[PDB]
Amino acid sequence: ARPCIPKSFGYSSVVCVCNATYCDSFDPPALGTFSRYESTRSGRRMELSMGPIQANHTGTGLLLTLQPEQKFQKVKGFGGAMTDAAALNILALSPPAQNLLLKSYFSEEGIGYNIIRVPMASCDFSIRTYTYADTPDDFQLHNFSLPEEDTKLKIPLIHRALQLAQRPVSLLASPWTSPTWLKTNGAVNGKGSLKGQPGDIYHQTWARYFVKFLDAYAEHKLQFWAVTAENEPSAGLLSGYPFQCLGFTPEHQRDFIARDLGPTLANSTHHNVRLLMLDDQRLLLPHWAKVVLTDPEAAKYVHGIAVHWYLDFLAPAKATLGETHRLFPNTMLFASEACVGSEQSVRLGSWDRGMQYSHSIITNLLYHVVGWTDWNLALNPEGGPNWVRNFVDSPIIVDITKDTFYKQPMFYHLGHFSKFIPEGSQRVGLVASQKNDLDAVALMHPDGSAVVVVLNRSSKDVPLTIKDPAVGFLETISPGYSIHTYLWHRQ
Amino acid sequence: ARPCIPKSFGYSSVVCVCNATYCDSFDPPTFPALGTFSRYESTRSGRRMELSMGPIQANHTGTGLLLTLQPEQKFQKVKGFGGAMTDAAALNILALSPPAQNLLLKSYFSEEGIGYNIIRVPMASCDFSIRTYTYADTPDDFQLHNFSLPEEDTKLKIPLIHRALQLAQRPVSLLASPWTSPTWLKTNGAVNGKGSLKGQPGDIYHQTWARYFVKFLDAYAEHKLQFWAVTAENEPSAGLLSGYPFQCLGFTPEHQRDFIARDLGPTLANSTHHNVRLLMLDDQRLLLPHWAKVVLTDPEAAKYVHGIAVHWYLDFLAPAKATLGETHRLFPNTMLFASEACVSKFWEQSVRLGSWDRGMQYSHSIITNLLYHVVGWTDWNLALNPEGGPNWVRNFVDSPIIVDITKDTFYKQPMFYHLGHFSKFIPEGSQRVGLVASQKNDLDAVALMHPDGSAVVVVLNRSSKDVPLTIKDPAVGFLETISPGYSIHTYLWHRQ
Ligand SMILES: *[C@@H]1O[C@H](CO)[C@@H](O[C@@H]2O[C@H](CO)[C@@H](O)[C@H](O)[C@H]2NC(C)=O)[C@H](O)[C@H]1NC(C)=O
Ligand SMILES: *[C@@H]1O[C@H](CO)[C@@H](O[C@@H]2O[C@H](CO)[C@@H](O)[C@H](O)[C@H]2NC(C)=O)[C@H](O)[C@H]1NC(C)=O
Ligand SMILES: *[C@@H]1O[C@H](CO)[C@@H](O)[C@H](O)[C@H]1NC(C)=O
Repeated sequence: ARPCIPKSFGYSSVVCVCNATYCDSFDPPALGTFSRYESTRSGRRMELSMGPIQANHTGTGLLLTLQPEQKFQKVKGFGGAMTDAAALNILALSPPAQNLLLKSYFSEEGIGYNIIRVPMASCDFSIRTYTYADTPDDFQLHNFSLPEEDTKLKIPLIHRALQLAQRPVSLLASPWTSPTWLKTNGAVNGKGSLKGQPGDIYHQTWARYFVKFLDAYAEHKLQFWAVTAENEPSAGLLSGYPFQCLGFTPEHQRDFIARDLGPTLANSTHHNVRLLMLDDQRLLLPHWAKVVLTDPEAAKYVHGIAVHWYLDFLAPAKATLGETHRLFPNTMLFASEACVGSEQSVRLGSWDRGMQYSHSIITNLLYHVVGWTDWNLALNPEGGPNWVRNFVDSPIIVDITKDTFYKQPMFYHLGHFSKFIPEGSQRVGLVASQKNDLDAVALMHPDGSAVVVVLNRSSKDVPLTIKDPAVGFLETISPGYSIHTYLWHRQ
Repeated sequence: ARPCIPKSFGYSSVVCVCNATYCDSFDPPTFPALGTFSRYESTRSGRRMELSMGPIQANHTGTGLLLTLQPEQKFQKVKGFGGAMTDAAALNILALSPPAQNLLLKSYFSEEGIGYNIIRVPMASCDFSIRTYTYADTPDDFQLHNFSLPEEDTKLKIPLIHRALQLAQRPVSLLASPWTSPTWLKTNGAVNGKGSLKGQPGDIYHQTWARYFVKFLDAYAEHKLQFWAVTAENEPSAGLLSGYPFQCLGFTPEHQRDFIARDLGPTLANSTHHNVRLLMLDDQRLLLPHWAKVVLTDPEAAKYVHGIAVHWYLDFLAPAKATLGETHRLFPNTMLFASEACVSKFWEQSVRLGSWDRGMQYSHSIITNLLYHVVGWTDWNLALNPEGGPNWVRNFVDSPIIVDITKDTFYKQPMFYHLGHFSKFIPEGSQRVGLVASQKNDLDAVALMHPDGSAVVVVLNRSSKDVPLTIKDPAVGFLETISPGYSIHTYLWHRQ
């Protein structure tokens, strides 16, 4: 319906400028033809074109063959995090600009997000340290309450996101810190774990804190798909950890889930809510999964393993995600947090940072991961606000003085997956005819249709063909530093 | 022997204070009779290589962890231990008064210090420089008629290297690594950023770069300095990254393979410096074993590669077994060497004076290296100022010695003593041997045998709890000891 209005900030590519009255959007083929969406460094943003599916092919050029019978994981979804910082920045825009921001992420005319991660009280992307139960030694949680950050910022924006979304949206909840009076160190940050031992008053109180949070969100007519056991439990084992954390060893996590959180959640009105373990760097795999899941008192309560990554780094996937799947094939892997920046926090129009997102989503999908969740939905041009100045990049940058927001390349690299891979999509095989500089992945929608995403991280154009046995050959080019999503009918 | 004079700066342990007239030192070590051992102890509480002796007895009183020497299980031979004579380290050492300079160099290189026998020497400028020179900055000089050493070499590095070799009883091995070529050999025409050599292996750019290594070896030879080895390029992967902030030169594994086969190997072999070894990679271990597969499976490259150099910085991204272990399995006659064994959590300063944690990180990494076939370690900067400098970009790292120019003093960090628990007591030619733990335990430990057959065992306790310990030598008996919380021990004994 409306195209990108580009702006340069002097980096490798352009942002798309939106305001109170204008934002780029889509308005949404027949058997024998394919659809192709293209985004390029040079400035194209999800441009739609169609080609013919050709019955024959000849050449010594690169070929990718769909293996429609080699089935892997089914996709849960894509989304990002409604942090205090994200909600603050969105609600500082004028109401119509807010509506266009939420539409970009959550409407069929935008990129189809069906995941929202919600912090349980404060994190580094907050303007203060609070928990829901700051009255010291309140073991019965009689002073448990949602502050304005939930009731005036996060909850209303979540309601507006679900209203714009036609797809059902899944809410994921993760705590950073407990109340300080439940912690060995009496602080929201630093090295510190729950007081006492699993099964005791501290552990049972913390488990009930999860049920109170779910009760309070339900009073506001929101229901959760899943909670994590703790955000980055490894962090609160580190002396001087600068922001909100709660330390667990894998053994403590195991014992906490087995003795306290599993049973407490199971006996509650919120028993359908799933529990995810780890919620931390994938380098902790497979050891953390072995400790927790080889104990059936804990394993009967764990639905999945949540993984984090910092996209400037490259670590092996098979050794971590691969081995974990092999040991625990019925325990879904789910990517719950990723980001880039700290090099400058915000790099408006950075094409490299877009390639980091799509490269990471393809790696993840090739090694059994069912979903992929961005960090902050929106930040300011500084990459905040953040009470410890731990500034990072975000796919959407809000410029409050201009009532303007910028959609970065990261937004479009995300969208090339989230818009075209609905919940239920199943990854299928795709074999390269020769070594190549392309990342690619193929999935089939519930209805039967095909989606393939191709990223070229080289500067060279790569001619290639995609073979699907049931229809023929898709003849195409991958321009250097391009990302394409291909769609086609099969029956 | 003069003891440590301790000073606290508010961190977990103390530094040892040295100045123009006083530095802590040892007597020459002295092996007791069969039936007796020597133990050197350093603790977070403040002990700094304190010597005691005790019995190895035929009766086993201990009921806890037993570590059994297995001298017939033989692994790698050690090349040695050292650090880097960067521009920053030379400037820091030389801003002390001469007598203080001599005590700093003795700390590292004398038999009364910690017996370093390797120095890494940058080929012109790096981040630990106060400017961005190469040895051939005049462009279009393909025969390098204008190659020359600046002040940094002729006035700072070379005299300090001469003085280190004069202090050491041990023969010292020199290792050289370039960061960038002259910018007129580069695709990007800059010292940093995304930039490889112009053109392709075999061509005049690649021949000129290979000739630069010989010109460098020739120039140091004129100053009566010879090299054990050079690396093919410092962190070749850096130069493939957009915006890489300091001196680099990009090679893919394939370009490194072809540069070695066509240019660097043949040029070194056809020179008077043909005895100098060549190490490949000089980069993060997460790049193994792939980098080794690409280079070493081409016989025209492999004939010229003596070893694989690895850097510690991003060790947290890939485990030792999958990288060092797999590389040894696939290429068991190509030695592994740690060429840049350095540190800093984003929320901490570059320099923490008296950090026990940073010391434990060094000894923990040396033990893991030794258990995965590594033969040698070069630390980074030999000395830095209290800001972690000078560095023309950014101070991300600490150093075992911190120089306070304004007080003519220097500070020996915990790192210095954690290194020394190895470097002092494991001479060149020492061989790692078996050491079997009787049960699961929290200690890190390694056993080696000296050339003369005497035993050395290092035990690190990164836990807060004291651990009762017996060590068994089948030829001698039982050593009853304790590994105190936050301690490191080196044990030495004759076996006959
Ligand atoms: C919001 O952005 C839109 C699109 O860039 C602006 O609409 C443009 O207005 C300019 C005036 O300089 C015209 O040149 C264009 O013809 C308009 N384009 C479209 C598609 O309408 C709008 O002016 C911006 N709003 C504010 C308040 O600055
Ligand atoms: C270097 O430090 C040493 C030891 O810290 C100094 O020696 C001490 O000096 C005081 C006088 O201020 C004497 O009372 C002590 O007996 C000395 N200690 C020892 C162990 O000798 C030394 O003077 C300093 N050198 C310089 C040149 O300042
Ligand atoms: C805790 O709850 C009591 C009443 O149940 C209330 O009067 C008091 O103000 C509360 N404390 C805080 C800090 O809100």
